[PDB]
Amino acid sequence: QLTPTFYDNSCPNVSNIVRDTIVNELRSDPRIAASILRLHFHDCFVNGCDASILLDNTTSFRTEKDAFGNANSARGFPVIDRMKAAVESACPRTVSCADLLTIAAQQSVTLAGGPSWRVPLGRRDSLQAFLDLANANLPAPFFTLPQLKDSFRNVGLNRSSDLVALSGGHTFGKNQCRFIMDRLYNFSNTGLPDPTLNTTYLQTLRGLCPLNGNLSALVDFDLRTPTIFDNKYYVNLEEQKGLIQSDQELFSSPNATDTIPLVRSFANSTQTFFNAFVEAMDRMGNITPLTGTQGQIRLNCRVVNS
Ligand code: HEM
Ligand SMILES: [Ca+2]
Ligand SMILES: [Ca+2]
Repeated sequence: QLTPTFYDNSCPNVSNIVRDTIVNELRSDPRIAASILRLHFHDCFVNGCDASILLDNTTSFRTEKDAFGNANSARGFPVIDRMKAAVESACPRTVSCADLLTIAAQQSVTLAGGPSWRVPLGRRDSLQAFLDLANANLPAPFFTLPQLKDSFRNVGLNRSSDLVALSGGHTFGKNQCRFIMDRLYNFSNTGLPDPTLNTTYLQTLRGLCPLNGNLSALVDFDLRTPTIFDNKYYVNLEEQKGLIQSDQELFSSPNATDTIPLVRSFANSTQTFFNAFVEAMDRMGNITPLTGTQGQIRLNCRVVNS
């Protein structure tokens, strides 16, 4: 059983060390908080939160960093290396990379203005990486609501609240033009833009992502508060201003009878959203963890101990 007090005796200053690292990095990279939260998400959706995503290539297994959902997208790995080294200095061979990344995600959310809470701890590090599993398990922006639900259920998150609350992670961070080109110019081979995208916002997005333009150009997930962790993400959905297909479907999908009330509830109250987000985050952080003597306490998050 994971517990928030896991390192209260062995490394009481772990959370503080993680926080300081992120505070320092935010000065040169204001996007790092969002990037770190996403790393935790992609870690947990593949064999659980076991730091498998942090592993680099080996001749026996491929890195998850080359998965369609991570390649030329996932970032912040050097920052994780930095806090790991700092934590190793303060508490040698004590904090797992899996736990470190979980704390980093929570601290990132709080630093961005989100809720503050103590995450359950006690996770251990994987002995291998899972590229095929990452390609199969990570959801894509073009997923329909049924597919999004399937993706979450596949890893153990059955609740629509899990999906709606965790999608709130898009209240900050960036998204490449490549992922919305269809919504802007030819959605579902209709030759027309996605009808669920607000027409005024459509114009703005087309200006940022012209046809045949730079597909790697970055756009803000939340047009209201691009870098602040708040409930504005849901207010956007209510106005048909969700950026990617998977965002807007939470409010507009024919299958959204169960998610619409959640979107509204989170848009109506910051407290309701924050509570639901913490609840969902801890549930996601509880996905098939290695505990006790299973796995290791990786010293270098990029490689298995030898
Ligand atoms: C529900 C399905 C989801 C899909 C299909 C999805 C898809 C995406 C895509 C397409 C990007 C843009 C990547 C890029 O352009 O490089 C992204 C970024 C991001 N996602 Fe999601 N996401 C989902 C759920 C989540 C969840 C559950 C969280 C965390 C609680 C999360 C947090 C983020 C953050 C913070 C970013 C910004 C990262 C950065 O700017 O570096 N996402 N997501
Ligand atoms: Ca993992
Ligand atoms: Ca925001």
